[PDB]
Amino acid sequence: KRGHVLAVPYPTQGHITPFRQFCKRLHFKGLKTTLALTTFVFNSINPDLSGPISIATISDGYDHGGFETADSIDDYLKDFKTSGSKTIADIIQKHQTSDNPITCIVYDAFLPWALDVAREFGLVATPFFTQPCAVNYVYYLSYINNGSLQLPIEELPFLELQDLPSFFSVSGSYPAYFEMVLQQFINFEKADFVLVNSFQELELHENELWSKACPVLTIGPTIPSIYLDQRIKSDTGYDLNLFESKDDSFCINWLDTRPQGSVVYVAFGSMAQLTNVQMEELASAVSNFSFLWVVRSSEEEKLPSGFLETVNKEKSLVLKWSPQLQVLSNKAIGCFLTHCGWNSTMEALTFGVPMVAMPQWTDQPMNAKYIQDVWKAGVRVKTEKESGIAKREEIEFSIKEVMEGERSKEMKKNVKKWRDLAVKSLNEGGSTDTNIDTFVSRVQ
Ligand SMILES: O=c1ccn([C@@H]2O[C@H](COP(=O)(O)OP(=O)(O)O)[C@@H](O)[C@H]2O)c(=O)[nH]1
Ligand SMILES: *[C@@H]1O[C@H](CO)[C@@H](O)[C@H](O[C@@H]2O[C@H](CO)[C@@H](O)[C@H](O)[C@H]2O)[C@H]1O
Ligand SMILES: *[C@@H]1O[C@H](CO)[C@@H](O)[C@H](O)[C@H]1O
Ligand SMILES: O=C(O)c1ccccc1Br
Repeated sequence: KRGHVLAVPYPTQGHITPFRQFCKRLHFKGLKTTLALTTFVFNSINPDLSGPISIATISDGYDHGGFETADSIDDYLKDFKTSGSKTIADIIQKHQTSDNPITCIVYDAFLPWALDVAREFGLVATPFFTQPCAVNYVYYLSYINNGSLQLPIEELPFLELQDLPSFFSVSGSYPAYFEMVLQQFINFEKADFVLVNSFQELELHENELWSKACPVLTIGPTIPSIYLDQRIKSDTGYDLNLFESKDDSFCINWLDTRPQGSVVYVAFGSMAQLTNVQMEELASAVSNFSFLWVVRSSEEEKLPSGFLETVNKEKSLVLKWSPQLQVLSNKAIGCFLTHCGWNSTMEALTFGVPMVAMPQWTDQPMNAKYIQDVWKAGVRVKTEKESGIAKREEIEFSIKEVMEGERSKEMKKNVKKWRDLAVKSLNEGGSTDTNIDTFVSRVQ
């Protein structure tokens, strides 16, 4: 009972959730964990604090308003390193006299500066990569090559420019984020271990490649235990949400009244914004189906005028936020029109829901390439090269490819092989269970 992990996610939903899920696994294995949330995120959730995972607050330098009150991404990341370094140190110091002092920092790989704090205090230090091995390996090759990528990549020759992370195909876009994803590797060799939110059997070749450069430990998927291995019965869902849902049994009750495989689920995660023009092509394409579409509140204005009040309440539903795990497990879902965020992707793969891939930016084009041509679990929507927009007829065609065709019948069979592979990996003797055991042993 000696070890104590302080877990520091990048402060977005897609990073907080896999960190929190990993903490529930460590707790089941007997390791105490404290999750570090920024003050702004803490004061927006109002989390429940009678749980097996404690919460500490740190500062990114923007406690009042959060990221949206920062001038720029570069200012934000630099203030986060300043304020985060000082406030992580503060948490460590505050726990020193305690029964269980902090012994280990599991920090988001996006934040390599946390390793320096961990090393100043003599702690175990491990970066946690929330993106899959293939993406991280590609970023690692570019970091080694001063930020450039010569296609083709000898070890992954099937990758084309349009399959790379958007930083490589959209020149100069988001330079602060591009620098951040490359600098994940500035010191990762010096960590005790390198953790990855994936499972070995999903990316055998890429995991093998990346491990030659640095031993990594796959400890995923971070899907709650009740849906896969079921060894942790208290792990029944995602219980740290930055977005409010209208308590929606209403959403799952509505899907219960629908025929099997008949509903098109559409969602673009927590962050990605589509333009007016892209929302128009989408709204038109999906209106040819029974659909369940999450449109985030801030995105509603970009819908075509009067769209929300001409959804026929019998076949279709538009939500502000969904219980996506429960949706993706419901039998009424025929396919998942997704932006290919890695959590939505792994959730789709493991629930056996075939995908329509509409990637937007950072690593999503990679996940989209793997969904279609490696895991063969869906089709990527075609976007016009000059305009960059996926037009309504191309979106409707891709959904039909996944719902009905001969392609369709194949991608169903292929996507259900992955649930069992993950269950095996999380069960005793599996790849992920052993790797988590190795990490727990080192921490205590
Ligand atoms: O309406 C929604 C949309 C997304 N999610 C969850 O939010 C996470 C989104 O993470 P992902 O890596 O897919 O995308 P990001 O939001 O980081 O771009 C996932 O755990 C989804 O299940 C949800 O619960 N309800
Ligand atoms: C990364 O930069 C982009 C802007 O290019 C931001 O959208 C993102 O900020 C996140 O926004 C989310 C709201 O949709 C918040 O949940 C999250 O806390 C915040 O970090 C930047 O991180
Ligand atoms: C950065 O750019 C993408 C568009 O390519 C958008 O989806 C994100 O919302 C934005 O932060
Ligand atoms: O890679 C991601 O998904 C990501 C998430 C949040 C903020 C920045 C990025 Br670049």
